[PDB]
Amino acid sequence: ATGGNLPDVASHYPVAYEQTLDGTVGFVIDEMTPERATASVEVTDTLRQRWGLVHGGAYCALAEMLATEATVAVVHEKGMMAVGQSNHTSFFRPVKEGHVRAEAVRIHAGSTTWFWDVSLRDDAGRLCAVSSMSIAVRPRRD
Amino acid sequence: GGNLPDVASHYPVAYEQTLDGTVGFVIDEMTPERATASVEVTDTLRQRWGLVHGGAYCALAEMLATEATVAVVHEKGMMAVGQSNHTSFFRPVKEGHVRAEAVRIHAGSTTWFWDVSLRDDAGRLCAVSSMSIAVRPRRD
Amino acid sequence: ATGGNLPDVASHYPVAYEQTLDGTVGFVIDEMTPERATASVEVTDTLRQRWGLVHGGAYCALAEMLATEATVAVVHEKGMMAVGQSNHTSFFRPVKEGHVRAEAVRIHAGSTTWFWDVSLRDDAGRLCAVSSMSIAVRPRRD
Amino acid sequence: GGNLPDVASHYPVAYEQTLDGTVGFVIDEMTPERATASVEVTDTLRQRWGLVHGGAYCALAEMLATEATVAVVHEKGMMAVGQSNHTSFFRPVKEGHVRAEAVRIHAGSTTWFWDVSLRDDAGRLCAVSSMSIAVRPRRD
Ligand SMILES: CC(C)(COP(=O)(O)OP(=O)(O)OC[C@H]1O[C@@H](n2cnc3c(N)ncnc32)[C@H](O)[C@@H]1OP(=O)(O)O)[C@@H](O)C(=O)NCCC(=O)NCCS
Ligand SMILES: CC(C)(COP(=O)(O)OP(=O)(O)OC[C@H]1O[C@@H](n2cnc3c(N)ncnc32)[C@H](O)[C@@H]1OP(=O)(O)O)[C@@H](O)C(=O)NCCC(=O)NCCS
Ligand SMILES: CC(C)(COP(=O)(O)OP(=O)(O)OC[C@H]1O[C@@H](n2cnc3c(N)ncnc32)[C@H](O)[C@@H]1OP(=O)(O)O)[C@@H](O)C(=O)NCCC(=O)NCCS
Ligand SMILES: CC(C)(COP(=O)(O)OP(=O)(O)OC[C@H]1O[C@@H](n2cnc3c(N)ncnc32)[C@H](O)[C@@H]1OP(=O)(O)O)[C@@H](O)C(=O)NCCC(=O)NCCS
Repeated sequence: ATGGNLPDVASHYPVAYEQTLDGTVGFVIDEMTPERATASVEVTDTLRQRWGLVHGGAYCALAEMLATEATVAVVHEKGMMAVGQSNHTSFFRPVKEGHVRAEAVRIHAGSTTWFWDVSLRDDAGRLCAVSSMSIAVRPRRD
Repeated sequence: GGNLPDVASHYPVAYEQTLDGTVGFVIDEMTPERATASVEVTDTLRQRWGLVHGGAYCALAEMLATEATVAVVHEKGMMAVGQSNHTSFFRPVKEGHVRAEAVRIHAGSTTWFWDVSLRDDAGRLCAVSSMSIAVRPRRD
Repeated sequence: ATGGNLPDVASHYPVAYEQTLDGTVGFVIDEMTPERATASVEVTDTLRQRWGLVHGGAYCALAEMLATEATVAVVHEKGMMAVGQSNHTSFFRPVKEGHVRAEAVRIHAGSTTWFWDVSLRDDAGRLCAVSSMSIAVRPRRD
Repeated sequence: GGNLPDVASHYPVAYEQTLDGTVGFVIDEMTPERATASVEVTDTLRQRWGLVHGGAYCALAEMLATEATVAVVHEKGMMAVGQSNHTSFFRPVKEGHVRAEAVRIHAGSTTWFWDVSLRDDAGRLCAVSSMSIAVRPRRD
């Protein structure tokens, strides 16, 4: 993938970017390293709930994809697969418009689990939400 | 629309435009202590790898738990928003449906807590979410 | 062990009950099955914080030991080891005195992780706290 | 005693009797945005298997995050208590010490959030705890 700028670790993918939830809501990966990665999204109605605010699930999802793909970037080539195992997001301040910018910092890279701390900020740079992401790492069945 | 609680005359975002309406979440039952919702698995719900996005489960539970709280407190001059969402993934979903069930466990003055269960078409437990909802007096 | 009524899965243990944190604070396992287990403790100062209430960590620990030992009861004999991997405890109502009674219900038993929902109640039966416990299961290095 | 914040003239439980004093927790630094504490590993801190009890890490973070909040809000007529404690375990501790560092990430009117890091004598990250503290007006 390179539409959302997801790590290109494979020749083909089951689902194309524009068709996934990520593509649908417009998540885009910016920087991506083994210990740190970034992504953002422009707020539109698609990202909000009926009350006009960025949906709680929006932050969870951004954090989810980011931490997970960040792990994938390293282990895919190592014959492993990585999937979110636990996602704990806490909401500090709501976002009504602009963007949401996420920064994932790796804190632990075990053999079966990697852990990332994700920060989600608004356009003013305020900390609106955080997510503790736990990623299971395993060998691809395929 | 998604059958969310009708508590106000106007909503800033129409269902079909919201994240919920975009992925297709629908509320089935709704009582003060328990609520259910579901969605058909489509690609809008998946990640590039073909599985239901972890964030989808998160979003389902979030809306369900929050909306079930709103259903009660709105009429009381209060607002409800998610404050914490902890989702744990036990088994992946490739296709079909995702069904959630929210069971209220605590209803405090400032916080409501709900245990949400997300099952696949076989009835298997695919994920869980502990939803913590902040309850506060509505702002003018 | 049988002092705190922990599962006797081994001939010997590195640390004796009365000397562990559990023995020290007085945790006692009541019922114990593959899908469900119970334990309680009598509140004393040892369980409280300076302000007179049951220490937040007290609930976390009870839940921790219970879920973990409950898993141990099944897999030890299977050559695995089990350790807490994640413990998420939420506090609803404080306890000043009496007991804390915990009930762990198994919700997921995977090959690498088991998950238990723990309820912690007071003497009136009120729900004072809950803990989501995630237990890693692995083969004993030894 | 454990060097907890001296904010009141009387405390219902003396340090040495509390859970904290029993296992040996001690506050080292304390500022509004950051605090540290530590404990010597002894058997009172371990489980039957010889490792530091998961609950010990939980307890350390709990007290640290809560007490660092109290340090500020008490004098303001408020009370602080843990509302959520999520501890994740990365590497076990058999002996030595456990050192915690709490970094304040959010300070709201009703909720303060702290990221706590628990390291072993080698400085390795053994566990983390996300502490959510409820802040409320003190009761008469
Ligand atoms: C995280 C996880 C791998 C942990 O493994 P576990 O707790 O020990 O559970 P199990 O290993 O017993 O297997 C549970 C299911 O996980 C999936 N799974 C496990 N290992 C897998 C692997 N190496 N490759 C693909 N799928 C795998 C399987 O569908 C499996 O069921 P089955 O093999 O009996 O058909 C597993 O719980 C899981 O896949 N949860 C789903 C994660 C998810 O859906 N996040 C959102 C999508 S990325
Ligand atoms: C965090 C908390 C204050 C949130 O309040 P809430 O969810 O809105 O719930 P409520 O305000 O309805 O009150 C629930 C109970 O919390 C306690 N509580 C709430 N606000 C309080 C305050 N300002 N002062 C003292 N106790 C308070 C009371 O015991 C109350 O029961 P009561 O109203 O019958 O006296 C509450 O859930 C709580 O106290 N949980 C226990 C915290 C704990 O034990 N942490 C470990 C020890 S610090
Ligand atoms: C949960 C856990 C096993 C997951 O494994 P992981 O994330 O993939 O990390 P790793 O497997 O790379 O190994 C991390 C450390 O775990 C311990 N560990 C892992 N597998 C183990 C096993 N089968 N037996 C004993 N210890 C083991 C080791 O001390 C290891 O370090 P080392 O082998 O390099 O000396 C691991 O993170 C852990 O043990 N955390 C500590 C759990 C804890 O202390 N809870 C409280 C005490 S019960
Ligand atoms: C949960 C929450 C209300 C707790 O309040 P808190 O921790 O004590 O923080 P504060 O009261 O100091 O306020 C922080 C921000 O929350 C919002 N907020 C707090 N109370 C509010 C209320 N009664 N009505 C509307 N917004 C409120 C405001 O945007 C506020 O910023 P402001 O005071 O400059 O206007 C707050 O952290 C929050 O709103 N988090 C975002 C919730 C969210 O986005 N969930 C997903 C969408 S529902």
